[PDB]
Amino acid sequence: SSFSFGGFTFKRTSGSSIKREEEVLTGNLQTLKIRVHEGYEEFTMVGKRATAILRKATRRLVQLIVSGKDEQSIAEAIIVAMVFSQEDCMIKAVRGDLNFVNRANQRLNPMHQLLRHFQKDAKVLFQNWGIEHIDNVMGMVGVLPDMTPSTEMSMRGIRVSKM
Ligand SMILES: CN1CN([C@@H]2O[C@H](COP(=O)(O)OP(=O)(O)OP(=O)(O)O)[C@@H](O)[C@H]2O)c2nc(N)[nH]c(=O)c21
Ligand SMILES: O=C1c2ccc(S(=O)(=O)O)cc2C(=O)c2ccc(S(=O)(=O)O)cc21
Ligand SMILES: O=C1c2ccc(S(=O)(=O)O)cc2C(=O)c2ccc(S(=O)(=O)O)cc21
Repeated sequence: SSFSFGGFTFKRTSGSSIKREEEVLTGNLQTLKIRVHEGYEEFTMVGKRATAILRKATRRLVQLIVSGKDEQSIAEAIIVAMVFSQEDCMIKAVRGDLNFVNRANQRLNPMHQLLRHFQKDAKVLFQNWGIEHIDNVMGMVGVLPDMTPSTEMSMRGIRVSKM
């Protein structure tokens, strides 16, 4: 399967899923209804400024390896992937209310609301995702919550690759 989300063409390379409508609670205890894809899947994300390779289990990002033009372009893809993954820590990183009433937001489903929320500011999302020690595996660097490259540590599951 092939589809678009957040400016990225996703192509499924492995795995399969069944979709199911589900409720989640934000960090502000707001209920959002999202369509959850159940099953382990692997995708290539093709964007105009970044490309990535995404592994996900149900509502869990397992791994993201991102290549791109620069910090912003690569963060853009990291944010898209984190939202797409539908992980609870991404949803718990929403600390205030999401506005479904105002006219400019009527086009947006909860998934696109979340995306927009993290595009405006990814700080809380990145801080609360979690961190891990990494290996010196080559071409690949870790990236810290402030998007600084690291050879020791990285946001959980996330690697930045050289072009
Ligand atoms: C989390 N997602 C989302 N997604 C696909 O990404 C596209 C983006 O749409 P979406 O806004 O998440 O949901 P969608 O089903 O289209 O609309 P809605 O739920 O508002 O009725 C859709 O084609 C959707 O099927 C996915 N596709 C696969 N294969 N696996 C997944 O985990 C996911
Ligand atoms: O808070 C929401 C809301 C929450 C979740 C979804 S859903 O995720 O599309 O099911 C959708 C919505 C809404 O569409 C909506 C419309 C009107 C109000 S109200 O004016 O605060 O009563 C709240 C909301
Ligand atoms: O094997 C790779 C490698 C393979 C594929 C890509 S890709 O272009 O992103 O697919 C990228 C890469 C790399 O960026 C890279 C960097 C450094 C080494 S090293 O000389 O063994 O240190 C190997 C590699």
